[PDB]
Amino acid sequence: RWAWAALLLAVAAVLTQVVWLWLGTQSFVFQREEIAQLARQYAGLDHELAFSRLIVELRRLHPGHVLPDEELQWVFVNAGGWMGAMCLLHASLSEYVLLFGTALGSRGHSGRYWAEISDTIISGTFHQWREGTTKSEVFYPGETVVHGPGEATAVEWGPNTWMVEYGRGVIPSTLAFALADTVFSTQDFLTLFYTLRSYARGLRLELTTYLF
Amino acid sequence: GSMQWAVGRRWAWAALLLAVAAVLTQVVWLWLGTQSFVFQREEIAQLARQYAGLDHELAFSRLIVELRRLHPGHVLPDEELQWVFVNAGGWMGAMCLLHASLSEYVLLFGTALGSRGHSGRYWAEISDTIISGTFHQWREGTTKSEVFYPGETVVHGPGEATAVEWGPNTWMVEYGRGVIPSTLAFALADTVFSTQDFLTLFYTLRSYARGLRLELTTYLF
Amino acid sequence: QWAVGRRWAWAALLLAVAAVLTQVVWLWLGTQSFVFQREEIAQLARQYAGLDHELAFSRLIVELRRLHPGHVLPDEELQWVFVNAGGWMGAMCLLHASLSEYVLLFGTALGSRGHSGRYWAEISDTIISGTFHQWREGTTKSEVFYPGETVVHGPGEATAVEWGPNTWMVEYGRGVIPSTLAFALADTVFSTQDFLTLFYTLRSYARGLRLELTTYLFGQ
Ligand SMILES: O=C(CCCN1CCC(O)(c2ccc(Cl)cc2)CC1)c1ccc(F)cc1
Ligand SMILES: O=C(CCCN1CCC(O)(c2ccc(Cl)cc2)CC1)c1ccc(F)cc1
Ligand SMILES: O=C(CCCN1CCC(O)(c2ccc(Cl)cc2)CC1)c1ccc(F)cc1
Repeated sequence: RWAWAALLLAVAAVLTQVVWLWLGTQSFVFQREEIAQLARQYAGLDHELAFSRLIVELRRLHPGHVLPDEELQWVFVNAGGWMGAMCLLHASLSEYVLLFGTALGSRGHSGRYWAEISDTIISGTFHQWREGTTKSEVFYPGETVVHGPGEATAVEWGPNTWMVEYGRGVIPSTLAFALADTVFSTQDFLTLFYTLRSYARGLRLELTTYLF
Repeated sequence: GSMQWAVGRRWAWAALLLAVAAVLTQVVWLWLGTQSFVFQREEIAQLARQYAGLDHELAFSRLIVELRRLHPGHVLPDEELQWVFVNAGGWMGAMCLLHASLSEYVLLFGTALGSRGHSGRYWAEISDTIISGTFHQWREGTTKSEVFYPGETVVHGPGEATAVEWGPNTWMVEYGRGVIPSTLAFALADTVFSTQDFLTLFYTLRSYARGLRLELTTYLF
Repeated sequence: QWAVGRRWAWAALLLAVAAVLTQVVWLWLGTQSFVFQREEIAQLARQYAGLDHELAFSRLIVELRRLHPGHVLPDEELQWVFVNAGGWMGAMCLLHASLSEYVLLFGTALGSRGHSGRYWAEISDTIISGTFHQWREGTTKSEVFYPGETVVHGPGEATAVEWGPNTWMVEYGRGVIPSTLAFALADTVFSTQDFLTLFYTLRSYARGLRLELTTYLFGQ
């Protein structure tokens, strides 16, 4: 039975080599500049119509990578002491696209992610206070603010602020932050389930499109 | 030779046991049909809408007086009235509990600084009648918010979730019907995981205990 | 010579340990010394309020190092680190920290609101710039504080605090400092999950403790 462990580790090594080669040779569906430009073109419109136009355009530019209307749902998000709402359009293990915002405004922690985030503002204001600094910057509709991996900032969204977000990195690690206040502050298990279901629907779509 | 009108005593005993079993299992159900709420659903709102024109101090005092006059033995006395902090859903305010049962509660809530956060999903229906200030509500699934001013009442259905914002110096009365302990579970989340203010935990639990003691001593006398 | 009961000598040793512990606690309270006076940090920081908060912080650090050498962290150990607690978020820079005392620069460029925290310690805060809204427990009114003023937070008191944009202050705290650090990391653990900030805060406290120990044993 000593060779059974050798066979198990051999199969495991070949499988891990497959996984490594696949993770290495994977391309990305979206480009940061693509999402940024699509969101900047629609910043002048009201956020409802801008969301609609951007979703239609994303669907026509990358078919099979945008959730259908039957699976689009606004879901609240409580994290880092702030509260907003998001609608997920695309979600994989390495990429995500969503619409985020708040009609009341909010303030809190940006989150320390293993990913690169890009928020292009459709309406409102985005105040960012970078770590180690004593001043804050402000971003207005049409501008794009980037969150590098391992960075943490303080964030402040003014009333009626809405943006398009494109994240790229270790996506399953970000759920730990985005659901922290849902577990320990709001105890909103229904919203937790809705978020997990949106993520799973995005994964399902990506898998079926990759398999055809 | 047995008369067809007689009844065996053991069968009669067992049949009376079955009869009391059925009668008890039937009248236990009617307890959920004879449910009596101490306050009407819109009574608290129509009561507080009258004192909205005054400052919150005098308004609270006169409303407490009138509520004691209307429902004697159902409002906590001046000895047990206490302002305690409430940290929940990422917002912070203060409450003063006037009535508390396992299915109903009434309190004076508000904030002198303003706050924002998550309303919470309760197994209960909440009603907030504004005495002073502003109340901003952002319902789930929408991308817009509504504002409520003194005199108006905001109704929060069971299972609903909204984002909320209280401006500076907002004060309201509040009435709630449903599983009150489940809502107390939410009202103490940030007190445990954010503020660590165990004295506030003790204060809120003591207010609830005083309300329950008053509701039980009124039922017995 | 005679014997003592199994419960007799037990209660006798209980009383002996009680006497020893009580008199030792009293002896420790008698020998308690504080590096900074109760109103020293506030008086010193009020002199720099109104200036640019950067210039004020630099001059205050220089002055504190001049007045108490060996009790202020060196430049290579000063670091701005975020703090998330009671629903509010800001940034701190620790200048002095032991088991009984601490001195820091606190503030936020965005403003925040939350729970002050209930401590076993007396905490004074002298505003360098910005605004400080306070709401005391049991009241329905709030008091505003402007630069130059000092807000005192007594042991066991709990208030609702609000900092306006670009609010910066100097803070001196005296009491059970570990119990205040416990509150200082609540949201960092259960809300932000920023383990790097947790490490930074604990490392700053450890550096303050190390400096205090070295100066106590070797005299700065
Ligand atoms: O919703 C999220 C979490 C992103 C929050 N999202 C990132 C950080 C943010 O706070 C930010 C701060 C500073 C900067 Cl510079 C840029 C972005 C904006 C909001 C999510 C995560 C996983 C998932 F499957 C679905 C949704
Ligand atoms: O703390 C509470 C619950 C009331 C919170 N109180 C109601 C919900 C609230 O979040 C709300 C938001 C929006 C709307 Cl529309 C209505 C109500 C505002 C604060 C409590 C009170 C007494 C008790 F024994 C146990 C718990
Ligand atoms: O404990 C802390 C974090 C200070 C937060 N610090 C708490 C009190 C504060 O929140 C406050 C509230 C109300 C009032 Cl009135 C005044 C001050 C201000 C900020 C610490 C930091 C470094 C260290 F090495 C040891 C301990």
